[PDB]
Amino acid sequence: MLFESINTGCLDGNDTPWMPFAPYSNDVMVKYFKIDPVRGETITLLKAPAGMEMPRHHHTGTVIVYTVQGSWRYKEHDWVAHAGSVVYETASTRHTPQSAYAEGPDIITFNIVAGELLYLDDKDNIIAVENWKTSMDRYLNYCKAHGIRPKDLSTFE
Amino acid sequence: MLFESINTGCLDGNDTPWMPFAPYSNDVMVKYFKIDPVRGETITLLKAPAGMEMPRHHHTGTVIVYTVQGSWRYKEHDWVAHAGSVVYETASTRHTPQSAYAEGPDIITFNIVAGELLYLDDKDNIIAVENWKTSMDRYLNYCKAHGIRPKDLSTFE
Amino acid sequence: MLFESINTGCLDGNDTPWMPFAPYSNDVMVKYFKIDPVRGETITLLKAPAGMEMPRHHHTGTVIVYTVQGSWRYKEHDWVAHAGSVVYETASTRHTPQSAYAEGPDIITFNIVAGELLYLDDKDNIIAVENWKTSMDRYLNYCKAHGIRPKDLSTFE
Amino acid sequence: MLFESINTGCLDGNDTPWMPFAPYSNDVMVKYFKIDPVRGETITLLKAPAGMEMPRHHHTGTVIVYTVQGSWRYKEHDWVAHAGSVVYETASTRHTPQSAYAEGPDIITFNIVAGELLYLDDKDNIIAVENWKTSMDRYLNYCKAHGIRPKDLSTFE
Repeated sequence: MLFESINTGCLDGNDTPWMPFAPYSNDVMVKYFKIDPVRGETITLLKAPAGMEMPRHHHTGTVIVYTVQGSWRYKEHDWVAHAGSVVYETASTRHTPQSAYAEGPDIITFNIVAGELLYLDDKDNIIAVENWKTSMDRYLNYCKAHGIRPKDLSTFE
Repeated sequence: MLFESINTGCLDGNDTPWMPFAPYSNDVMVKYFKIDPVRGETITLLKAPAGMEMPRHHHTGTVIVYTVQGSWRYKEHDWVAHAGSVVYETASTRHTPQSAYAEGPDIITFNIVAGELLYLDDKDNIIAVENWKTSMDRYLNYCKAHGIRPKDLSTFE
Repeated sequence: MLFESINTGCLDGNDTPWMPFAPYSNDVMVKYFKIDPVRGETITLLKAPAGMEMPRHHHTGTVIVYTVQGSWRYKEHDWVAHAGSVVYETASTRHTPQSAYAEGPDIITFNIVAGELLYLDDKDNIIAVENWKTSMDRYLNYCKAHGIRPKDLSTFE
Repeated sequence: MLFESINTGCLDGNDTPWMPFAPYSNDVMVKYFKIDPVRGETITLLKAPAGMEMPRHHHTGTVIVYTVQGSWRYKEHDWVAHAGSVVYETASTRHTPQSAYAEGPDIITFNIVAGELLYLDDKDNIIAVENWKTSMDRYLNYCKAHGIRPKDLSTFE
């Protein structure tokens, strides 16, 4: 019976490792806090160095982004998200995230992503897909590669 | 200011038309009740004749299915959903819906779909995508084709 | 590890019992399909005889109501929900549901309720609260009272 | 037609004011980023000075808390949330938030609260309720009190 085990949890910053966004990039780091397989939701911190244009992605659900530090923007919009701002991406929209400056502080963002991230080509083809399964595979692959007993980010406990 | 206009609404069965799932099928009918563009959620009735195997789809979010009448199942699972049952599909999973019998009552289902439906080939390629945008395009295209003043399924009012 | 057990499930109409909405009413019946303790969501069928005014309730989240049969309405609104209609109640609103006629078919409704139902007095005081915990208590109390092995409505499997 | 206006938005830290959590406290500050009246969801930054025990509250939905700075905890749990941690509160649970130390850095937290916050007495009575309506009233009352043209936190645009 699952409800007997469900309760308010807390995962401290240094109880989940920072890890490279493999096999695509070694500079973009990610830290997984929650990976909900029922609704397909992930809660993460995402570190990225300055002056980096990232791939255009089509996202199926919503994305809440709180900028911890640094500045960034989408090539498709005329605004810049600074530290202390909140960006709310809506369903079935396309975005090309990138750094707001060629050099400066690294971009750290707290993200709550619902649904899958479908990465695209210039010719508009779907090349890669990131979801809770790919998030979990990466989290468990890094843990098993190192000597880290992995935590259950799937449950709410 | 949007909250001033937000309130509990009601769309009666004969205030939204039954329409073919164009341009793919003329036999599978759909009725749109809500098309949320923020979270990418649609509420619909979906009519389908007996003995029809539908395309395999990968779904990015959740799907709550209440069977109004008829019986159906997924080729990937060993159970059959009858009238009065509730099926709860979870994020990033693949399913091939089909009729539970070659002949009998038409399958009517009340569906609450969160996210996009990525239709696939036997070779596993993404061929078609259904989302709130494609749902809205179809709803507005049928209304404009006929003499129907379309309703705002985007707002909650 | 929870994600290893998460999958698309199906609960048939006669695999969850119809039960009175105890200890408040013996005429209003409820059937529980899902009782999510993480987000506080319940999926149910709710049967009610004609000509019955129910208590006014304040609801904290949303409610999607599909009318399977019968007709009903809220005293606070000028519309009537008939069979085949969809009603979408929005957050922090107050409603007094009641039958659209003094005599006629029993009202059966498919409901997806997110959050708690705070029942109120004429003097506007909170008297009763219905949530996933009270839903689960009732489901498990009826099952234990009878000889029914209860199902895990808490998990998505 | 609402979907025509829906798009990815961004509210910068200094485009929404820090304001006291009136009429209850002048020391606890709040900053509103989003106030969704459909699902009853609010996105906020919440500043609180060290060594402050806050009222016990029962919450109807979920709460995602990212600690920007400082340390805090719930009296009902044995863990402490530090800067860089993520706390996920689940539906229909009771918590007494408080500072992890009598003196030290002020507690700043990024919160995503779904549903209402029902504040309680020692005798367990519901005394106060905070929701999107009370959040909006406070946001609009402070703006009108000062010479601030208020932003539409209700829409996703």
